Amino acid sequence: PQITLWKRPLVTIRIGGQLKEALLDTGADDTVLEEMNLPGKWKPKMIGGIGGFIKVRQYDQIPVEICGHKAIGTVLVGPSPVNIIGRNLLTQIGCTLNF
Amino acid sequence: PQITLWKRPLVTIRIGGQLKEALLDTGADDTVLEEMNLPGKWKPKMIGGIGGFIKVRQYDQIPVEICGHKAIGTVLVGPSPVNIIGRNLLTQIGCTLNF
Ligand SMILES: CC(C)(C)NC(=O)[C@@H]1C[C@@H]2CCCC[C@@H]2CN1C[C@@H](O)[C@H](Cc1ccccc1)NC(=O)[C@H](CC(N)=O)NC(=O)c1ccc2ccccc2n1
Repeated sequence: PQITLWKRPLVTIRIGGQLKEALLDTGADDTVLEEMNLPGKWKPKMIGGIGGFIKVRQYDQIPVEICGHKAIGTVLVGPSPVNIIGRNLLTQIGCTLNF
Repeated sequence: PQITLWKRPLVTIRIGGQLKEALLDTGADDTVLEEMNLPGKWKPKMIGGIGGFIKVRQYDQIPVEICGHKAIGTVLVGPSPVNIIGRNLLTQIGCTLNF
C-alpha cells in the first residue's frame, strides 16, 4: 500500500501471534518493541536515539508480519513508548520512501 | 526519487545557506537538527525520543531544501548525533512510504 505521513505511520503487526500497533520508522536501524514477555534466548543490548540509550533484549529470527507482509529477523524488547519497525524489517517487505 | 532502505536514507539538504547531511525519518514527528546557528528568534522547547527528553531551540518558518524540494517549517535544534527530517517537512515535499 501507500502510507501517507500526515499522521504517524502506524500499522498493525503480528508478533507471537499477538496483534500490535507499530510505527513504520525509516529513521530506525532496529526494530524495537514495547516490553513483552517473549520466550527464547536473548542477548543484552543498549540502543540509542534522542535523549540517550536504553537497555533492551535482543531476540533473533522472530517472525513479524506487517500489514500482511511477512518478515523475520531481530527484534529488540524493552521500555520504549512505541513499537517501532526499523529498516531491518522494512527492507524485507519491500518498503521505499518516495517523493 | 524512490529510496530503498538497506542503508540509512541520508540525503543532502540546504538550510541557512549551508549544506548538511540529514536522515529522512518517517518515525519522527518533528525535524531535529544538530546544534547550529540559524537566523531569527527561537524559543526553548522539549522533545522526547527513545532515550528520553532533551531541550531544543525551536525556530519557526525556516526554509529547508531537501533533494531540491522546498519546505518551509519548524526546525528544532539540539543535542543529536544526526540531522533528522521529520514528518512536518516530509509531508511538505510529498513524501510517502510504499510497499
Ligand atoms: C526525532 C524525534 C525526537 C522527533 N522523534 C524520535 O526520536 C522518534 C520518537 C518515537 C517515540 C519513541 C521511540 C522512538 C520513536 C521514533 N523516533 C524516531 C526514530 O526514527 C529515531 C530517529 C533518530 C535517529 C538517530 C538518532 C536519533 C534519533 N531512531 C531511533 O531512535 C533508533 C533506535 C534504534 N537503534 O533503532 N535509532 C537509530 O537508528 C540511531 C542510528 C544512529 C545513531 C548514531 C549515534 C547515536 C544514536 C543513533 N541512533
